[PDB]
Amino acid sequence: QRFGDLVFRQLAPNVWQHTSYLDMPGFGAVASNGLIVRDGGRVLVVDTAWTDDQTAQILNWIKQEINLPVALAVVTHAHQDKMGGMDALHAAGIATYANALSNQLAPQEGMVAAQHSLTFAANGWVEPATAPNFGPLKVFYPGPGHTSDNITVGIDGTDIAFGGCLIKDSKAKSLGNLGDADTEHYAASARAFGAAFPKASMIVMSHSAPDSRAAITHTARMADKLR
Repeated sequence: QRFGDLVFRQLAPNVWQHTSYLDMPGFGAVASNGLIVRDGGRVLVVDTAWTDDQTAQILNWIKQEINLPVALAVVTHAHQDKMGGMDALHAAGIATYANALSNQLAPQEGMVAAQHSLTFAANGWVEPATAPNFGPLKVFYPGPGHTSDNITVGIDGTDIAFGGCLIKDSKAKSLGNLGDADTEHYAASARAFGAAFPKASMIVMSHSAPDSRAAITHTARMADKLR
């Protein structure tokens, strides 16, 4: 339609969460979150919706609500929830980025790859040459947890960090879908995320409402029971 079926919640003066819902037989209405970030006179987008239509809606909300050009998007992992609307971005002329491993996994997940691949220093930090002018966006790769390619981003100046599918809600009873999980490293990855963004007080979840640092702690402890 025109942004009418996605939820957009203000999370900081310059940050908003986009939530869209899957409509697929055999599935419930499943929420997926990404972020929208105003960085001065430009917007940056973390993730897409399930479909191009939902993703197009996000662009419209930006256009109506913010009215600043959309400079880039990053996708945090390869699956329908975050990568589904890739082509909506390219159709719009938006430069997209993903972990190299993600772009390579996109086809086997039935998704279109981002235009550009991110490579990471052994630090776990993205190579500034592969992610030019990301501004406040700070991109960390903790290693394999929930999936092999899961990346996470921090938002400078807000004390918000986005954990992807990595961090589950502090009320989570399980780690969920351990199909692409890495049994051995999942606890260390979770904790490395926490050290990576030591100041962030709000942890945006992939599916649920934003949480505190306790979710990080909860996750790691659940993953200790994997080994």
